[PDB]
Amino acid sequence: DDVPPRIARAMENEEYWDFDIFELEAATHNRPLIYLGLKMFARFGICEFLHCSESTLRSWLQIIEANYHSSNPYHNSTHSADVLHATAYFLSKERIKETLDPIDEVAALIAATIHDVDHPGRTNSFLCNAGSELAILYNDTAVLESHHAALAFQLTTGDDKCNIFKNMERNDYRTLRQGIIDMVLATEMTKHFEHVNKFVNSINKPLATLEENGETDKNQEVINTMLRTPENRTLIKRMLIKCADVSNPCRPLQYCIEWAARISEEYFSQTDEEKQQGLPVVMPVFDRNTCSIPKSQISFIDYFITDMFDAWDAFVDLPDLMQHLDNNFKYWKGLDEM
Ligand SMILES: CC(C)Cn1c(=O)n(C)c(=O)c2nc[nH]c21
Ligand SMILES: [Mg+2]
Ligand SMILES: [Zn+2]
Repeated sequence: DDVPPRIARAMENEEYWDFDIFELEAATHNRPLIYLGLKMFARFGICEFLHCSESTLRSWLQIIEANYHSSNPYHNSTHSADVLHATAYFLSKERIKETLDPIDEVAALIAATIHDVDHPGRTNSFLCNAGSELAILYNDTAVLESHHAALAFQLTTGDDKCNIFKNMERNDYRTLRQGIIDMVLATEMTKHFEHVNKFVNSINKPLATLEENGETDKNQEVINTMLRTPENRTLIKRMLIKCADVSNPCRPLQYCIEWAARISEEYFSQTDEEKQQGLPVVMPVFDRNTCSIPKSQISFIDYFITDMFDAWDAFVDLPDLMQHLDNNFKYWKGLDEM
């Protein structure tokens, strides 16, 4: 409701892919998540679905945001707000609206918001090599992701004023909780190819086969019937959050560059600490004294981004993202100059 002018302007056209997330960051003084969250959640009528107070929502968003470390160059609440923005953009797509149920939407927007809560700016392999308490707690398995999901629920249901799930019927909540957990866990990168390949084999290939029969009468019905099964909506949701999570390369050039600087600095920090403690260095390439950020981005894009967005774009139709990805890939290439 009552929001300072500058912040109101910063939340300009959050519906467009081109969005100045850094101006929101500055305007909100490192509190972009509560502002974009409230607006996004309202535009999607989430409390009206969970039966919560716009006041209980604020308390929730506030506690989740506070548990994102501002000190992290990359994994701070701004990254979360950015992922939330990409998620809403995807949910707003015809293909997605025509495939997911409102409860999947709720799961996605919430998953995006909490997916990295309390991230320490270190990778899972680092926590394991160090014997960090979280690594011991989670038996060196999907350490951070399990933690984001768990801590999130502990903060939410641990206080009546934060519990945006308080007024839900056990069954509905139970299903929403499982969906949220599934999406957060799906962000662990070691499972990257498993998730993308399943999406390609169960969504893109079968759909191309049906779309060969043209776009006639019952044809479409057969298509919509197949895409809406619980199994497929799950694979679609996993793909959606994964793509929102690493969508930086598909953003306007200025933003793309900033995101690359932030994540790189976070990785360099870790490398300096690993060698300092004599711990095994996991990202030998990510050393601030040896690593070329543009070349690293190129490799990153070729390895994870290209094929994954290829598949996502074929299913949802995202020319804007693909054009940005091409332009940015060319920029990093153009910076060679040598
Ligand atoms: C290898 C990948 C899982 C981690 N990773 C990376 O290496 N670079 C360079 C990124 O920009 C990036 N953004 C998210 N994850 C990233
Ligand atoms: Mg994560
Ligand atoms: Zn993330």
